[PDB]
Amino acid sequence: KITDEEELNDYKLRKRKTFEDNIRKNRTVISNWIKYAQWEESLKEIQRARSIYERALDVDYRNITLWLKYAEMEMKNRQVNHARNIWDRAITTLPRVNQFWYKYTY
RNA sequence: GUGCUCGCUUCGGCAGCACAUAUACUAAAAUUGGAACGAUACAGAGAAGAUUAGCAUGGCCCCUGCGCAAGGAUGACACGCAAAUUCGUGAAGCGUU
Ligand SMILES: [Mg+2]
Ligand SMILES: [Mg+2]
Ligand SMILES: [Mg+2]
Repeated sequence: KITDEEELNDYKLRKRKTFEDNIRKNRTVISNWIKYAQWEESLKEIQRARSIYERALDVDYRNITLWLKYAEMEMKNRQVNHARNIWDRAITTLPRVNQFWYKYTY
């Protein structure tokens, strides 16, 4: 059982160290990136997760589910205009992926 | 500072002219931090039973070496409840238009 925010920040230190180490190990396949972004969005610290998805798109910008998770995080957390920018950049850089167009017109 | 002035004009002073023209990470310091093995306890060396040669691979890990040699335990680390987009059948019971 966790007390006040010192032990909470220690738990966050251990988890972020584990995820950043997994990123340093692999630097490829996005399951580490997505899991670390989901863990950061689950604690309502979504600016960390915005940075995570931007780093992961710097790694691999042609991976369409990464775009889908980043835009559905920004739709889910009521940040409409962020997600709107994300879908516009998505349909600009990947114009043949119909997933982005269907979800953005939806 | 020195020299020259048919300078006052004595050997005292003054005037003029000429040459000579910008050192220093400015400390004999005050400070400010990160650091020496190595001792203290703990700690024990990969490969699916055991005993073991190793060669790699990757990078916000270094050490020895002049080394693009070779060593450092195969130098160490890497060991992960390894889940990424997107579902449908058939009957059976219950309530409903
Ligand atoms: Mg070697
Ligand atoms: Mg050996
Ligand atoms: Mg090696």
